[PDB]
This record gives sequence, C-alpha cells and structure tokens, in this order.
Amino acid sequence: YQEVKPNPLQDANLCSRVFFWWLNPLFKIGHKRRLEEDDMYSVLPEDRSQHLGEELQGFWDKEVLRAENDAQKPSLTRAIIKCYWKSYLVLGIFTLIEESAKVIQPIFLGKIINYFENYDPMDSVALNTAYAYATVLTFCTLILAILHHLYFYHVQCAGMRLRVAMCHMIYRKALRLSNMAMGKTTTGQIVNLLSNDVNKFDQVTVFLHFLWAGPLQAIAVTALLWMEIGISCLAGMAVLIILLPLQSCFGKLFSSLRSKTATFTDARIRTMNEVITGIRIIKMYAWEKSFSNLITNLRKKEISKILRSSCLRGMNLASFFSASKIIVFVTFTTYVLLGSVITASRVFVAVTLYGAVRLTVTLFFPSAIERVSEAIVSIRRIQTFLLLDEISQRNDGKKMVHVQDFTAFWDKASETPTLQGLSFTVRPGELLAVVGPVGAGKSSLLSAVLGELAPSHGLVSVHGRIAYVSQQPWVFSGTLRSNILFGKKYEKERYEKVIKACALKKDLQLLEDGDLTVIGDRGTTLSGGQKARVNLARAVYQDADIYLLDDPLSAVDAEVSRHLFELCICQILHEKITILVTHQLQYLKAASQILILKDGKMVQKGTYTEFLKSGIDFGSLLKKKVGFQAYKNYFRAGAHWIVFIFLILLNTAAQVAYVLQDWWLSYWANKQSMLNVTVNGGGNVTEKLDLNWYLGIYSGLTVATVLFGIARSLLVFYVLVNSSQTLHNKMFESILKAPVLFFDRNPIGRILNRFSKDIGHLDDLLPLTFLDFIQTLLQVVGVVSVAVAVIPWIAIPLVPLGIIFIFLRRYFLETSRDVKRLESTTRSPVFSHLSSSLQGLWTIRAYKAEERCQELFDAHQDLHSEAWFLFLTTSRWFAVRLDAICAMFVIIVAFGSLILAKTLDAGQVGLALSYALTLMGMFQWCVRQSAEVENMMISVERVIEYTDLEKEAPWEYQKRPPPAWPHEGVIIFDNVNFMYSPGGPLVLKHLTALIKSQEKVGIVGRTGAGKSSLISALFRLSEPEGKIWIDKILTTEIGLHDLRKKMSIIPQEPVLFTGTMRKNLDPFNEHTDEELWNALQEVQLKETIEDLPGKMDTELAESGSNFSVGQRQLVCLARAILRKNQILIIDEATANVDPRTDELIQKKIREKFAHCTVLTIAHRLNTIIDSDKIMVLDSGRLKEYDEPYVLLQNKESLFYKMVQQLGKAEAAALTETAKQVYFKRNYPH
Ligand SMILES: CC1=C(CC(=O)O)c2cc(F)ccc2/C1=C\c1ccc([S@@](C)=O)cc1
Repeated sequence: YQEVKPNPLQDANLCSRVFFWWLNPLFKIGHKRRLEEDDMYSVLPEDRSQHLGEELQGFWDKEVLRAENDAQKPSLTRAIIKCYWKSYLVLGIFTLIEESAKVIQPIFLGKIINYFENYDPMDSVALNTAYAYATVLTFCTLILAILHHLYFYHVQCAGMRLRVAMCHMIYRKALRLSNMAMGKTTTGQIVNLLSNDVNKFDQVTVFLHFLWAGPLQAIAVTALLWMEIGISCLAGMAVLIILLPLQSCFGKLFSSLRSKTATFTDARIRTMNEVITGIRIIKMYAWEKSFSNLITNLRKKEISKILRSSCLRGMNLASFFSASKIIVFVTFTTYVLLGSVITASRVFVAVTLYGAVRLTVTLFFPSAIERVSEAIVSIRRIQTFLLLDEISQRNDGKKMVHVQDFTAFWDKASETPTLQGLSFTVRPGELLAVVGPVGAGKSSLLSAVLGELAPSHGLVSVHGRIAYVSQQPWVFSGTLRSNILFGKKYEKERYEKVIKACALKKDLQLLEDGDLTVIGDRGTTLSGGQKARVNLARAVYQDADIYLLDDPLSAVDAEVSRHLFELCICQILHEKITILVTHQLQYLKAASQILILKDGKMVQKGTYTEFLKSGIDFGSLLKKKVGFQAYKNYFRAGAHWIVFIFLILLNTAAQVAYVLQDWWLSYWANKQSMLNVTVNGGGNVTEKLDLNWYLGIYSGLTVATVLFGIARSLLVFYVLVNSSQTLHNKMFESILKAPVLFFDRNPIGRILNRFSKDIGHLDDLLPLTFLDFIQTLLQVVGVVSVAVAVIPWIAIPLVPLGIIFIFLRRYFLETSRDVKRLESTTRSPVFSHLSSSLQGLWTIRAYKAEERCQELFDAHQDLHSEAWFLFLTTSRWFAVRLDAICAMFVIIVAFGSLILAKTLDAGQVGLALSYALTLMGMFQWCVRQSAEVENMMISVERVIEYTDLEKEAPWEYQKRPPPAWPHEGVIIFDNVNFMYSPGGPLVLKHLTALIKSQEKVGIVGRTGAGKSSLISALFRLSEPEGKIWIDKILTTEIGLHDLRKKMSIIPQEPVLFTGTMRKNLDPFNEHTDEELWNALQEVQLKETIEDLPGKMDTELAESGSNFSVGQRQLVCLARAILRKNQILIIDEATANVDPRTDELIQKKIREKFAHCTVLTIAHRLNTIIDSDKIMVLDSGRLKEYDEPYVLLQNKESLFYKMVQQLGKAEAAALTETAKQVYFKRNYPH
C-alpha cells in the first residue's frame, strides 16, 4: 500500500466541489500523455471495504435475534432499511426547492408577456416595476442549471456503496461452507450472480425518490392550470390519462417477438462452428455447394422476423415527438367553440406548462414502476442463498495420529458406509503405505484425517500441523516462488534444498524467468506432473508434522518418480508422519507399514516382510475517430443516394412544419386585439373573425404532422436493415473459398468473433441510436434560428460561444477514453480470485489461514473501487461546463428584447421567449447520443475488412474432359515440389516416381518427412511447383472439383458431420438407397444400424462421438467404395484401430480395390509389406523405390533398419511374408 496521490475533495471548499474545479491537474496530465493504473486517486478513507462490510454485517447478525425470538419468517430487507434510513431525508429537501422552480417560472413569464399591451406612452414606472420581473426570471434558472449535477452525483454515489457492501459480505460467507450442500449445487452460479445482481443498485436509487414527487406535480400543475381561463382544461388532460396505458399494450405485443426468432439466430452460429473447425478436411471434398444452402435457408427468416418489429418499434419514437401538438390542438378547439376571446397572455403560459407536466410521467415515471421488481427479485434470492446452512464449530505433547473404529458416511442416503471400522495408529518416523483398488476409500480416509468428513462413530486425534496435497493439482494465481512459500518467509538455503530434493532444477532451467513467472488459472503453461511436483514442494516446504499424499507420484514417468521418492520421502520426511497413497507396488519395499483397503474394510496392516510370508499377492488384489470513408461506405451500401436525398427533403419538410405550426397561433392572436377590440372606445363595429376560416386552416395544418411522421420513421430503419442484409452476403460467400494458409494463422476463437458479436449490432442497436440523433439535431437548429430570424442583432455576439464550444469538446473527448479503458482493465480482478478458490477449498481451511483470505480480496476490491469514482466524477465535469453556455443565451434574448419595446407588439416577445426557455435540457442529451454513435462506430471494421480476400482458382475452369476420364490411373511424377506457403520452407525436393497400372504403392516415412504433403499436392490443396502428370493429363489445367470428385481418400482422423447418414454417404443424392444398403452390407455395418429405429435417418452427434473410431473408419471406407473412383488414398487410417476391424478393413480394400490404384500410408509395418512397391521418404526426398523384398537384401537401407527396430520375431515374420509375396508375384510358375 503506497501513499498515492489522494483525492483533493477533502482540501476543497463548497464552490470547487460544486463546480468540480479540482479536476484540472488530472485533465492537464491526461491531455499531454496517456493515463495508467498508477495515475488514479484514492477513495475516501472513511469506508474502503471494512467500514462498509462490518457495519452491514452487524445489523444482519442482530436481526437474527428478532427472527428467532418470534420464529415466523426471516427478513433481509428490514436490515437494509434500518441501516440507511438514518440519512435519506437530508437529501430529500433538495428535491423540493429545485423541482418547484419550474412551475413559478411560467407565472413570472406571463407577467412580462402581458406587459407590452399597455406601453403606449412613456411608462418608465411600469418599466421600473417590470425590471424585477425581468430579473427574477433570469435569476431562478440559475439554481435549476448549476444545482443539479451535484445532486445527481450525490444520489449516484449511494449505489456504489451498497454494491460494495453487498459484494464484500458475499465472499466472507463462502469460508464456512456446507460441502454436501456444495456438492448438491454447482459452482457455476455462485461466481455467476456477481456481475448481474450488483448493477441494478446503481440505477434504482436514482429514480426511486420520484415516487412521492410524481403525483404531487400532477396535482399542483393541474390546479394551477384549472385556475386558468375556465373548464376547457379537461380535454387536454383527458388525453394523458389514456396515453399512458396506451404504450403498455405495445410492450406486451413486442414481448411475443424478440424471443421467438431466437431459434434461427442461435441455430446457425453453432452450425458454423462445426464447419469452420475442419475446413482443412471439408475443402477437398467438393461439399461447399451442399452446405451453402443450409446457411442460406436459415438466413431467410431472421430479417423477415426483424422487419415485423422494426416498424412497431419505430412507430413509438414518431409519437413522442408528435404528441406535443395534439394536447395543444384539442384544448383550444373546445375553448374557441364555446365562445370567448384570444389573447397572447393566456397562450404561452399554458403551452410552456404543457411540457413540464408531460415529461414527468411519460418518460420520467415508467422507471419507478419497472425498475423496482428487478431490484427486489435478487434480494429474495441472496437471502435464501446466505441462509442455506453453516458448519458445526470444532477445534500430552506427543505428536501422533490415533484412529480407533472410525465410521463415517459421505451422504446419509447411502446405505453402505464408505469406511467400516478403521483402526490404525502411526508414529513420527513411520512410513504408512496406503494401497487398494480404485474407489476403496483412500482419499476419503485422508480427508477424514484432515477432519473434512463428519464422524458418525469413533474418535480421531491429531497433534501438529498437517500438510495435505490433493489428487488433482491445485494452484492459485501467482509466481512459482509465491506458490511454494504460501505465506512463509523466503529462505535461500531451505528453498534450494526443497528444489534439489523435489527436482525442480530442469523445470526452472527450461523456463525463461525461472520461478518469478506468474501463473494463470489451473496452471495451463505447466504440465500436470510439474504442478504435482510444485505442490509437493510447497507441502514439504511448510515443515509440518503430518503429511498426507494423495497420489502425487502417478502423474510422472517411472524414472523421475523414483527420483522424487528416493530423494524426498526416504530422506527428507524420514522423521515426520507420512501417510502416502500410491498405486505402484514398487515403492512398497521402502515403506515401514502397509495398510490395504477393500470395500471400506481393513484387510491387513503390516510391513512388507509380513505380506511376503503370508503368501498374498499384490497383483491379485489390484485386478478387478472514424473517418468519413466508413460512413460513406455504410451509406452507399444501403441503396442509391436518391432515397437519401428524399429522406433529407422529408426531414426538412417535417421540421419546417413544426416551427410554423405555432405561427398561426401568433397570427390569430395579433389580429384579435388589433382592431376587433375597438367596440366601446375607438370604433363601433359588430363584426368578428370568421370561425369557418381560421379553424379549418388550423385543422388542415395540424394534420400535416402525424402524416409526415410515419413516413419519416419507416425508411431509415428499412435502409439500415437492408444494408446489413447485403453486407453479410458479400462477407459469407468469400470466407469458404479462402486458402488453407489463412486459416492456420488465426485461431478458432479469433475467427468466430466476427460472426456472432458484430453481426447483429447493425440491426437493432445501430438504427435505434442513429435515428435518435438525426431527429434531435434538427430539433436544436430550430431554436437558434427563431432567435436570429426575429432580432437580427444576436448573430454578432454568437461566434465567441460557438468557437468556445468547439474547442471545449476536443479538449474533453481526448482524455475520457483512458479513464474508460483503465476501468474496464481492472473491472474484474474478482472472478479469477474465487473460481480458483472454490474448486480447491478443501485445503485452504486445513492450514488455519482464514486471516490471509480477506486482506487479499480487499486489495482487489480497492483497485476496482478507485477506478469507478474517477469515471463517475468525469461525466460531471463536462456537464457543468456545457450548462454555462446555455444559461447565458437566455439572458441576452430577454434584456435585448426589453430594450426594443417600441419595435414589436408582444408577438415576437412571446415567440422568441417561449422557444429559448426549453433549451436547457435538450442540448445535453444530443451530445451523449453523438458520443455513443462515435464510440459504437469503431466496432464496424472487421465486417468490411473481410470482403477483399484473395482466391486461388474457380472450382471448374474450362473444357471438361470427355466421358472417358478417368482411366486405370498411370501416375507420373515429373520433378514435383510442394510448399505450404509462398516463399517458405520447401517440403518436397524433386520427387520423381512412376506409378503403373493397378499397382499398390505405399508411402512410408518418419513423422514430418512429408507423407501428408504428398497427398495434399495430389489433391491440389496448394499450388505445387513443377509438373504433376496423372492419366497423361496435367492437373493444373483441370478444375479442382473435377479432380477431387474422381479421387477418394480415407483420412487419418475420421470426421463425421451431423445429420442423417444419407447426407453423410451421398450429400447430392446421386446414388439410390439400394447401392447404399449394398455398400453398408459389404462393409458389414448393416446389423449395427438395424437396431436403431432411424436406420436411414439417425441424428448423428458432432464429430461422430456416438460411434467408435473403427466404425467411423468403416464409414469412410464405405464412402470411398460408393465413390467408385479409380484412385484411392489411405493415410494413417489404421493407427488407432483394433486389430480385428483393422484386418477387416484390409480384407475389404484387398477384395473391392483389387483393380484400383491404392496409396496406403500407415505407421505399422504389417499393413505395408503386402504392397507391390514402397516409397521411403526422408527429409522430403525419396531414397529407394522398389519392391519390399529386393530392398531388404541391402542391409545399408533405411527401411531395413525401421523393420529391424520393431524386434527380432516381428522382423522375421515381416521378411518371411515379404519373401512369400515376392515369390508369389515374380515367380507364379
Ligand atoms: C439527464 C437525463 C437522464 C439520465 C440518464 O441518461 O440515464 C435520462 C434518462 C432517461 F431514460 C431519459 C432521459 C434522461 C435525461 C435528460 C433529458 C430527458 C429528456 C430530454 S428530452 C429533449 O427528450 C432531454 C433531456
């Protein structure tokens, strides 16, 4: 724990805490360089982990008394409520002064609105009394703008505290476990409910306080608007009592979808895994045509079901913007029809109020109804999880282990105990050998000695420290030295002695950094034997009194195991209590005592000498930023630019019809009080405005908004869902015809991440974010336009703010990237701290180390908590500097309009002031959407980068051979060379061979000599060098499928694909069922398939797991027989094959392929000596090419040495059958 740079919040006043002035050095540092983990600030030292964990644990433990004294029901929510209710109302007085300054504001606006109607003479007194009204209006909006971010931050800070308090108490509980219950459950859920049950706490507390502040406004504004003109206020409210349950009937219908189409988007990704894991095998089968139709058919229902909710979800965003002119149209058409007058002093006072009461329950109060059950469903689960059960508390100087009549049960449901009357006593210096069959109860006996097994009968006594090693090598994250120490002090001499006695010198010499290299989970880098070795070394390093070994020597070979035994067990622990368990009887001669277990009963206990005189046999008992190019490419991939121009025109004439909609309200108000009032003084006229002319125009103009909203929110979605439909087809038909070399570079994990993650982000998340930005940007351009097209004196003092705003954005959006990247880096150093501890906790509590289990977890919690405050206080710095340019524009539009009194007639005064009052609140939401768009735009690169992959050659080229090809198969190799990569190491070096008609020529060589490369060049897997001539026709002039369909191959690893056997044997349905049945009877697999009810349509599992390797080899042989090709190739098909089915396959290929040219490559020499000629390949070069018998006469040959290497009798039988077939072929008479 280093004294890093603390937070300056403690040395700051209230002004710098509100304005976030203490973030200047951090921004200055992040602007000039890159921020790292060593540049973060510390959290408040008041409650890091312990003051938040123990305070919550105390109340929960005290609640147990109030639950046991009555014994009715346990409650966990009560402990949470009685803990934070002490300070919850101190923050509830801030929601009463701030949320109430939005109702008095229209009251003050109306007092200035109705002032210009009496300024005929000089009335400075009336201006003197209005100066206060024009000052309170601009003074009230200051608190409403600069006193909201602090409250938001103070509310958001309460969530992370509860999250940390819940995450701290969930780990200390899993140290008093109930293993039988742990065995009943699965460890895949305890670590799982840690990334989803803590994120909801940071959101519910934000809108939870609006519950009692919501309906209050719906009464206050209701009364203030009923005190208006009259009872005509009910028609406008009648709409927003049915508009609320109207959007809830759409969600229920949407819930039927987006859950039904998951049987088409989760069925192709899994199938792609089967076809992409073996492209090396599927490429040379000419089966891409039979498999492309499967994915094409599946890609015929996803988009068709997506565009049945793409409209239902797009019509919802077109109503939220159009509902601002329906509540205003109805309330006036029922007020003008009753008979009254129209003045500008009773219009904007209610129009502005028509939004504050609207955006309170429509968007601000669904969350306090929907985000409550999600934050209460986890509480009724965590409580039950933490209240499962607990364990029973348990604890002459002579160190000894005494066991007398021990009898215990693993589970109470078992009728037969695993241990039946075990009685044995060991002493310091004796070696107790534990041997027995698999499952006799040795490991359970060691666990009982450790005390992990609950004793039902008998008593055990242990005196001293116990060092136990499990059968499965357990290891935690850390270096080798830290793993061996396990909290102990580092002693150079002792460490060297343990390393020498346990033989880690070769392992440290082979590894680069020695014992200082960090090891991940499970120790994947080191082999299991090395893990067992380092575990034994750590166990013996503890210098304990009792040692229990659970098979630590079986994970290595004989020599090293004897080494470790004779140098550690016989020498180091010759004075300690050792109870070792081994299955090898070679180490029982050095053991002082041998105890045998069988079915839980103690057979015999004694030394190795007593077992010898008894005549008992041990063997018998053991046998059973984004550039414009990407945007242009995404815009041009949807359709022609004409639809984009039409959409721009539609948007222009859907935005121009929104500002002009209120122009009629001003034209009607500036005509009623113009000359129609002069009836008593100023004139005498009884005429009035024509009701059948203004109302009709208003109705014809207000219908030009809903009709221009459905045809404006149903084209962008279609374009964006059609572009993704054509960008995927040009990315899938160019990944199956790729070279094999490309697949060997990228792994399977990095090649499957471009078809599941960034394949659906451009369908739902991209359009919903892109449409919400283009409809918000046109909404802010109409607010500055109405303030300049009225008073042409505001455009001059407007360029400094515009210049400041552009420089402020690219001063903040160049540093928040590092803050968000560092948080995600140290986001989860928890999951790999418990997943590797809950699987091997059987020894974490047998060392009395519970003290060093919480301090390590708290260290990883602080590292993550010190990175969340930095991100939470960062967003509150740009939002306090963006509200300072919006709280200045309102003052310069009021004071500049008040000085021009004798220029207007309150019309422009009302218009320009009713539009610049709602700017604060909508100018900050547009910036977050643009940032999200810019952040989600770097994701779409791989879908467009994989669209220009090179190809080798078309499947067919030209001038297919006449229907007489192929023939007997005279193969002529004329200086052919093969290379897996262009310019890489050459594999074949001038191979020249002549294969005659109907001859059996086989390939033999060591591993890596080039056996597979020969068949790879023969099947034209890669373009080879030279001239390879088959059937007197060059293979380069013939297409790939025309060559691959006329040749059959039996690979080394028989890979079978899922589906029916009909498609596996004949995917093109070119053969009849009778031929398939005849082939299956000839391969002798007809009886093994008749027992299944789906003989012709068995649903075969992945990779042929339902059948053995021999059955798969027979299936491939039947496939090659059904192919009826004149060229057969076998490469290591009989290496892992039992001798019976091996000789069966040999007889089958000798009977059916007698007139066919076969290429037999096998590792066993018994399946090659019966061939006509053999090819011994060495380092890619051929050495001898002749019959097997004439080669054996030369003792200096290589194949003779390989034959003699298998033994004397084997080589004798081999040369005997070789001479036999030689005399049979070359001398028939
Ligand atoms: C600050 C704020 C938040 C916090 C958040 O982002 O979670 C928010 C959350 C929502 F679900 C919806 C809206 C808002 C919002 C301000 C705001 C709301 C509406 C408008 S109107 C123009 O649609 C303008 C601004």
